[PDB]
Amino acid sequence: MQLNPESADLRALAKHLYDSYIKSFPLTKAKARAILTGKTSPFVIYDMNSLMMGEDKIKFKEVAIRIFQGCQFRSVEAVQEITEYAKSIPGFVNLDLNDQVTLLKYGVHEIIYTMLASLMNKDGVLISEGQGFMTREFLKSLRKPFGDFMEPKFEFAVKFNALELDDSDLAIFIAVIILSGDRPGLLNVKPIEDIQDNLLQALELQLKLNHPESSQLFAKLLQKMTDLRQIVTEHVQLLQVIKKTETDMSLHPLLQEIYKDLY
Ligand SMILES: CN(CCOc1ccc(C[C@@H]2SC(=O)NC2=O)cc1)c1ccccn1
Repeated sequence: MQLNPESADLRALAKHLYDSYIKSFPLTKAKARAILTGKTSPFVIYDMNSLMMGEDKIKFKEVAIRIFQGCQFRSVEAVQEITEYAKSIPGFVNLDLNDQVTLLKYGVHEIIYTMLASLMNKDGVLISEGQGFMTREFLKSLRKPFGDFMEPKFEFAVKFNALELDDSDLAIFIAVIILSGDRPGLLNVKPIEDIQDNLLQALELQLKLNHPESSQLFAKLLQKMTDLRQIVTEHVQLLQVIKKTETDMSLHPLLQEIYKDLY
């Protein structure tokens, strides 16, 4: 490894993505872990009683449905943030507009679960920008099939968080996921692939500098890119079950359009 014009540009790219990341996302991993460890306080929701008291304290029908709808609305909101961030990725807006919409379409959920890991520990998940904390066991206490909803996410998060990536690692990682040339229905694959190769170089450089304690981190991360897709995959199958069983759930129409091409 050498300090040359190429690597200097890669460092500039990483710094740029990090700045955009900080501006695009309200709650960083750095601020999130501090809260999760008290170094800073959220209303903890751990049972039905604290759930009701909490809906009345934190500034945000049947309980399971309310919660599930809360996740949908948070999700739609996140799509907005992810989109704003994607536009700051060098080259992204110069792509054919349809490919931009396609990339985001097949990428937002992978990123959503990536970033949700930052807000999780083994006990639960931060909600409403850190105003609240909903416990893992409370989510499992929700009636079938909603009690199985979040558990794959927690399991992924616990493994992912062991990698101990920080926000400047995640800033590049999320860009790499977005610029996947293998999404269905892309018009111009090569320019997309060119940008990702560049992002992947920046990412490898970043991990080497930022994590001197591990030479396996880059390969472990590329492996996680696949776990993510499986989680989306597994999540849509569970969505069909919710449909072919319970008619009292109205799925947000924006998400509907995304899930159309995910079946
Ligand atoms: C558990 N939390 C935190 C958010 O946790 C999430 C879990 C899953 C998603 C994916 C959504 S849900 C769906 O089916 N399709 C999507 O895009 C998005 C967020 C909340 C948040 C608000 C109210 C109640 N609880």
